[PDB]
Amino acid sequence: QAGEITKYVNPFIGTGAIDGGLSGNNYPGATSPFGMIQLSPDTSEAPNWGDASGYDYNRNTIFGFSHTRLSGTGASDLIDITLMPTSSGRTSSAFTHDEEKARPGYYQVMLKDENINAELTTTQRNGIHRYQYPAGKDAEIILDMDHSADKGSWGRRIINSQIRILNDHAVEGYRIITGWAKLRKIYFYMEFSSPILTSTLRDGGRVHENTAVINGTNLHGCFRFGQLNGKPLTCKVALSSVSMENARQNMEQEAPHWDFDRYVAAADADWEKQLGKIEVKGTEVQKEIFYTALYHTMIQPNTMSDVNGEYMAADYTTRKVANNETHYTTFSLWDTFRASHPLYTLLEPERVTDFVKSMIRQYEYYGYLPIWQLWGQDNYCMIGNHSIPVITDAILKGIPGIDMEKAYEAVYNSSVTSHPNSPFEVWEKYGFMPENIQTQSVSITLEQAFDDWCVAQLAAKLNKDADYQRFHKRSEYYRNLFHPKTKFFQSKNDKGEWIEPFDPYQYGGNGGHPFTEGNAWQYFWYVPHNIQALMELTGGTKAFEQKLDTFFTSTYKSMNHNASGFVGQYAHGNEPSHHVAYLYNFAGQPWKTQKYVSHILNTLYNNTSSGYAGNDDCGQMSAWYVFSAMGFYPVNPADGRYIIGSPLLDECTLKLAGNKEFRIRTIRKSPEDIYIQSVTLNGKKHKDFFITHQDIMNGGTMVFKMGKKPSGWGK
Amino acid sequence: QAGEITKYVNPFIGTGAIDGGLSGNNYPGATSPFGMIQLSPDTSEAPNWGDASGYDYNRNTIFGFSHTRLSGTGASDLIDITLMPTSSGRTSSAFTHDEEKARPGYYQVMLKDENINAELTTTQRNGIHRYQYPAGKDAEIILDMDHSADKGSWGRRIINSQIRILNDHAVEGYRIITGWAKLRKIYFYMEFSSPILTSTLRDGGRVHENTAVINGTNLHGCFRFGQLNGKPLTCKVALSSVSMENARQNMEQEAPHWDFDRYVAAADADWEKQLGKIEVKGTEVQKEIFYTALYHTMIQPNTMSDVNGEYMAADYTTRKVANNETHYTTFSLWDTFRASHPLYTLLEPERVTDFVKSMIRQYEYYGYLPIWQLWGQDNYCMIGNHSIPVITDAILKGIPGIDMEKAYEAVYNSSVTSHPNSPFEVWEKYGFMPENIQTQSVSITLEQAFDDWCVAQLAAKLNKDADYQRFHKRSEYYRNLFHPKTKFFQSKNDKGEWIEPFDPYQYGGNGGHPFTEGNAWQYFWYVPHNIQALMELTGGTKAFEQKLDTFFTSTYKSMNHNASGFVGQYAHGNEPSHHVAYLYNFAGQPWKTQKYVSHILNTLYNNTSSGYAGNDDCGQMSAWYVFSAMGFYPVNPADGRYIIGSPLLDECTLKLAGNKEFRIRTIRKSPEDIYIQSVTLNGKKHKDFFITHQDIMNGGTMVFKMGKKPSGWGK
Ligand SMILES: [Ca+2]
Ligand SMILES: [Ca+2]
Repeated sequence: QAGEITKYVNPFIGTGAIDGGLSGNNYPGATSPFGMIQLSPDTSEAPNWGDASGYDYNRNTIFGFSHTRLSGTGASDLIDITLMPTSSGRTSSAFTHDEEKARPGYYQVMLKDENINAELTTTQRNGIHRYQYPAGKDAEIILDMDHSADKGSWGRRIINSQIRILNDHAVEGYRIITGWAKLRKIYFYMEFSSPILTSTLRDGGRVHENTAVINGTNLHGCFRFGQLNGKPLTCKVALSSVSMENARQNMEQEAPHWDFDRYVAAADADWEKQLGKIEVKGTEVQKEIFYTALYHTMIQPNTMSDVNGEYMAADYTTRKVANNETHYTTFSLWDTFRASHPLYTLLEPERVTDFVKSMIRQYEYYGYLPIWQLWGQDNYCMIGNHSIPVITDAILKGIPGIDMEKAYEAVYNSSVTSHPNSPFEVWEKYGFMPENIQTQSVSITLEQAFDDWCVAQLAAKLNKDADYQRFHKRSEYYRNLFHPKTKFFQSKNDKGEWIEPFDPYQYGGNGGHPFTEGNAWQYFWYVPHNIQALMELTGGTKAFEQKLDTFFTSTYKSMNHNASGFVGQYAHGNEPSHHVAYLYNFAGQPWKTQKYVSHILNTLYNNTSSGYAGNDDCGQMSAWYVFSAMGFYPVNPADGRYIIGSPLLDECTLKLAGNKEFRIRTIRKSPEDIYIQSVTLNGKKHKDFFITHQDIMNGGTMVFKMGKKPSGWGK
Repeated sequence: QAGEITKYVNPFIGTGAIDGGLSGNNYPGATSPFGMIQLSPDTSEAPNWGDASGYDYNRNTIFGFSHTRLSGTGASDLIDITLMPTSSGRTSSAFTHDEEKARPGYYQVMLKDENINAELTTTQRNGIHRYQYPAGKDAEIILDMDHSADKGSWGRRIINSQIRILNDHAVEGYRIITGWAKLRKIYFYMEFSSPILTSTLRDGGRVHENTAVINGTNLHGCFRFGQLNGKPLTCKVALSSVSMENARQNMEQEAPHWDFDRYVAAADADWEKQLGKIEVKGTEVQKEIFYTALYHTMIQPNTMSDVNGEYMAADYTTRKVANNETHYTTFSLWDTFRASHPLYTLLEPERVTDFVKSMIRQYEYYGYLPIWQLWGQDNYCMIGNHSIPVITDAILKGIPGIDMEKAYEAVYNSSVTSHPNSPFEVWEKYGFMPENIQTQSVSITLEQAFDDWCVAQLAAKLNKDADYQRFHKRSEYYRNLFHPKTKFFQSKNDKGEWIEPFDPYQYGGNGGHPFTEGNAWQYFWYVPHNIQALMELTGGTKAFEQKLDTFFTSTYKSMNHNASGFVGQYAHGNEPSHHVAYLYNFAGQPWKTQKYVSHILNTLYNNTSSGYAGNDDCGQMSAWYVFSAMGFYPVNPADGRYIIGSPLLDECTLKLAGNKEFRIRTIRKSPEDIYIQSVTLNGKKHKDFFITHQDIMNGGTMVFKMGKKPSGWGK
């Protein structure tokens, strides 16, 4: 049954916002799993934070089809190498959603101004286009090398670029550009299925007719093919971070032929194998939401090395991975360490080895592990050193092919070598970040303490007992900001005094406040490695339960743009809250976890363009759905335990390595049955409120008996 | 006799200006012939156009010793990797010229604030330092990665950089920076002869004590070695355009040992072999001026490829030359095609093969040959496509190892593929550049017509007869701007009308005027490939002679900063005039050439800091002296003829390939004997006013009979 699973993915979920609500910043264009190429229309001349992927569902004009982007980020970048079909040298066109389709590996739209049909597909490193022009009209392609994310942010400018016509069917070039990533070099090689008859190249006002090459900072091409009289024009475009030669080789290996439908079909088969890793059973809407979410987790991290292994490293030099390896980038770690990376350990252990290796390369050539990585380099966005949980998690779980001593070097040195937002001599001297020395101090203290717990766990695994003590002590530094009267984590200055005045509802931004894109209410819960300690500090399990109740019911509104989708003070759009609904289990009240998780799944996710309660954040919003719908969530994303919530779907099957399955099953009378009555794992009654990574990866079956009313299970 | 020739070089010639006069923009620090490293003190925090090499003789403060620069340019760039010795973390110091020495491959200065002695030398790709601290004082080195040319020009900013301490004796890093060259990557590897005891790294206000690495845009290091108590600190620094690994390898191969005096001695031996290629006899002052000029021609073009052959190409990718090859850059072509490159065909034919190959690489990866090349890429400074005369000249003269068909491809395509300041479809449609379509139109028309003559000559050599006609016709386009009433070359618009009003004294700049850094009086003479045509147009030899007389005696003053050193309207500081004193030969009055050449040599060159009548322009001012002092000059620098002037020196011997000499000899009673009475070449009386390249390269002897009064020779 071809398209059995892929037919459920709706790439328009998360591409817009309804009224003035919240968008995922997802894109509907074609891509391949963990690919280099995201071939998609831009509905803006210059993508910005409100439409960072390049597309907005509320818009009606397409300004070209570019080949790279981020999914669900709060800042725009990439947007490289932009083609537009036309008959009269035009650069934009109207379109309607009524004449537009999208599915895994495929996008189509009718461009209405000149009645030209556009279809897109991809391979791992190539974009394939097919354009159908009216019979009797001239066929032309415009290449725009200036089109990019907004040039008024990040000091973004094109340093240099080239367009070069090699023969009548081939064009190469490149651009070097600054932005959110400090410096990116994007090389291309392009071919046409019909010969170029005439052409024009320009750089701003400087125009050159039928000229084989141009160099500059504001380049544009127009290639004219004449009357095609019903033959569609097929275009192929390969990219590289290193060279035009590599891009050409990427095309020779992955995309040598000219059969468009064959490319489309392979892309669909590829997505069917990927999405097939979790087979689910539920309503038609739930399958659409679930498979679309699973898709969003699998469109990055992005392939960066070429088919010959070469890539631009973090010291801006050209290097090569081994034959069986792939260098990846796009690591939105402040979001993705929480759920996306745990999800990859279940579904993509072979890729996780390459992700870890890619992170370690930043250490090897830049001096510390990635904080937030984009086009092979760090941009320091957000806080923490959250490569560390990801590398730790992979090693403790036994993901194969990782050099452990080298990984520990990287992790250790990243934790003792001070760098922006990590003053480690301040850290160990005070036992916290003082707000007057390091801003975002309370968020950093909580998140960094968690990173240190991870280092400790890795030290213990390698019998490095002195290191263990050092990092274990550091992991307990959250205590130094716990205020004993108010029972919030609050900021202190270097004299050890509590900053006055303090309001736990007050949102901070990305500096000038002790919290990062949230308030003290939301950050209170961030001790994922020692919830028992946190419970004790709050005044015991009963006290901790009541504080959670206040958190989930208190509707006061002070503000920050990123935090949205509210259940009291709980904002599902920002990921400090994401683990919190699972904390009622720890308090002795699992039914409350089941209640709130079910509320969020049913109420804050949907199958319209709005889709999500905030930016998808490289699929972290989606990974939350994937996990929670299956019925468990990695509260501590480095301890290899998944905390039970409430399974949404009737059944899920995880297709694992190799010949193995983890089968999740439900006994229910209706969808109102959201409370767990009991759980069985491999025939034995299951008394804990978690399952382990080993429980899943061994293969087996887990059965949930559900009911309409709270049971008493784990109570 | 060690230092027989090197003792004559005075690196302070051209480093200053006296009253408000004119400087060469030369530098006194250490370098090697055609090297990668120019290790020299900067007397400014941020070098600008008034001190573009980094040093000014009128200054009394040193702000560090950097490792790269240009010699004699009108804009600053490079200035990379800056060390400063100190005992108390200081960044600047007073010095006096009384306690400062310099000679080929060596610089020394006493830094007076803390009484520290600095000595510098180089290899091809390494800089070697030796610092002597007072006994009883702490030894420290500051590394400054922000120090550069003025950041308010060219949009210059550091994109990213690194300092990284590898062990107690080794530091690596890099910087990526924009400027006059669009994008440069400079990687380094450094070692110390004593172990680092403590250290600090910072990025702006962010300071990290005893921390092994830092990344950012404004980086500074301080390394502390303790009390050395009389042991000098030796530092070694290698560079690369590609990687830290390559830089380290450059040090392993060229500079593995720790004997400073041995490095100094090899640098001096290397310079003695180079300067020894012309052995001269004259007064002590003339030998100082001559050998210093010869030195200035040999400090660039600069080595860019590492010892493994790797280099950054003009498409910003990493490539590799063959084993026996070297990739070079720093091609100040608008100046250097005139005399410097002709000089290299006599003295450096083996290097010229590599220069030509390096130029062709820009064509291969960027689409046309270099106009003005800097750190492996074009910056378009000035006008013309003046790689073309250089490549043409080398091929016609039979410089070996140049692929001629590939070279012709590069030359041809660079002459028909339009690009900035070369609208070739405008060129062939109008038979000139119309000022209202292309500015600097008269200068471009004259200089481009000369480039086209060169292409024609190359076409004829390869029996490409259609091409010959095309480019020969183009070479005659100077005629289309010759005004028949006024007898100047003047600007026209696209309707073919002469622009009114027109003043032949009025200087233009680099746009908005039809002349480039000069007036119509100075550009009038630029038809070096058809002086007979120019003579006819002026009204015959008598008329042409009289126009030259007016040019050399008319003292009116309107203005431009670059044009200076005046003999009437003749300005020796700018190179459009440079061939003009030799034109009296063509008019039938060689004594007048001999008079004016002798005046310029004796009056506009000197052995003080001012030194030259304008910027040295990568040794073009110096190459003029070298040629003219020997007694001939390449008026047409692609026809292989050297036009006779007046020999200044008693004797010169050119030491050629191999076992061959060209011996130039004079019969004279005193230095007042400046007029040529007769000339002998290989025993036969020499009736022409030129000698050929073959006459010189075959070896032989040329004798000038001189006298106090004009003779009648060639009259
Ligand atoms: Ca978010
Ligand atoms: Ca000049």
